[PDB]
Amino acid sequence: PQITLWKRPLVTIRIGGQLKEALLNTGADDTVIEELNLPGCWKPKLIGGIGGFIKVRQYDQIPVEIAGHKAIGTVLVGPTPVNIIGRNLLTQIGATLNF
Amino acid sequence: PQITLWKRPLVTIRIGGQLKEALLNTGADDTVIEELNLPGCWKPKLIGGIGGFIKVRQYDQIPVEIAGHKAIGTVLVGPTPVNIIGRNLLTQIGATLNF
Ligand SMILES: CCCC[C@H](CC(=O)[C@H](CCCC)NC(=O)[C@@H](NC(=O)[C@@H](NC(C)=O)[C@@H](C)O)[C@@H](C)CC)C(=O)N[C@@H](CCC(N)=O)C(=O)N[C@@H](CCCNC(=N)N)C(N)=O
Repeated sequence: PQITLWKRPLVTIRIGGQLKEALLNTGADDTVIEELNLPGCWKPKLIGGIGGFIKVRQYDQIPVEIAGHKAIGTVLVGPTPVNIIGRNLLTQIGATLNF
Repeated sequence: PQITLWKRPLVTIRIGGQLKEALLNTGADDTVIEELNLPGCWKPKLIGGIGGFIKVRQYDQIPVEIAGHKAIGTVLVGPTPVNIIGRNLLTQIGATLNF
């Protein structure tokens, strides 16, 4: 679809067998999801931005569907206000910025 | 232009008659630039990111040229790790996300 930027670009995703809303975020290298008990081997990571850093659990090769488009990759799990879909998954769905 | 997301969507902007590099950021409500000089009064504001909240200077109705495209809007100045063009100016240049 085409997603305008008048409001936050929130879409539905499916991850770990749960449906969630997430922000399509061209300013995020990685994908960060709210606290969720995903199965799998996870390892520690710190990620940063405005305000500093938070500790997250990194999971690899996690299947994620974004608005009906399948992706598979790394998801970081931690205490975020908004689920964030980053470029690692946005490229897999062929998302572009256009103007 | 159409911009893919294999690399960070960094572009050159012109602001207060000087050139800066910044990230086209659909995950940002607002436009935030590292410490730099702009004319006019500013208002103190707080904004939030992944790591917490920072204090910024809010400048209104600032002309900014983004990849050749003219916008006139609010620019926040403060200790962001990456200069970011957020939705307040992306909507002005008619940017959308597409997949
Ligand atoms: C969880 C909040 C949304 C997330 C985005 C993330 C973002 O824009 C930044 C942009 C680059 C760094 C400055 N990206 C990030 O912070 C991401 N960082 C990165 O991609 C990289 N790290 C760094 C240091 O660049 C890699 C190397 O890890 C991080 C999510 C890990 C993948 C962000 O910080 N948005 C802010 C930007 C500032 C702004 N004012 O626009 C925002 O919209 N803030 C709202 C928050 C509203 C919350 N309040 C509420 N809803 N009631 C606001 N107006 O303050």
